[PDB]
Amino acid sequence: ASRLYTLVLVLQPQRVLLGMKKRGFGAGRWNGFGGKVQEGETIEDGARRELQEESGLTVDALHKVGQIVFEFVGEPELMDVHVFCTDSIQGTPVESDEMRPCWFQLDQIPFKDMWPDDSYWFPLLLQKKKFHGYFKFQGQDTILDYTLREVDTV
Ligand SMILES: CCc1c(NC2CC2)nc(N)nc1N1CCN(C)CC1
Repeated sequence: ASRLYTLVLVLQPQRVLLGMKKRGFGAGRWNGFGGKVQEGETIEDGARRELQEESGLTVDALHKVGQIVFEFVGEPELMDVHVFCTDSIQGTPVESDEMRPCWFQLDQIPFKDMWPDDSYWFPLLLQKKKFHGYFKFQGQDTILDYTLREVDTV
């Protein structure tokens, strides 16, 4: 089967907010904010909760921009990551136990220090296109297979 995750990108006209993950899965890489969706909350509410937990930020509106499915070799559950974007945020981002936030100019996104799949689908995010992606990983650095397409409905 698969398990629901969220990822939130705060994308403003000339900059994008990322967080350096300080512990847990994916520590040492910049990423959007998010995590597992809990029983009893919608996917979008889980995305808002994780954004607040990791950054302190709240948002007026979250927009669905993508879905990415991950297979990790030897792991039974696929990860079904629902990706959201927003321009307007409420608050100034602050460091949490999990994330250290930082703004990046759109031509200085730190892909070499992000999950490798981001290099593939982040351009579509920046181009405001909706997308469906699938990435097969062995370990945390090697993409074995992938698919990526633009979609009309996320
Ligand atoms: C570990 C899955 C993953 C990812 N690809 C990994 C397969 C290589 N790439 C990005 N940008 N985020 C990812 N997660 C989504 C949910 N987050 C909250 C945590 C991290």
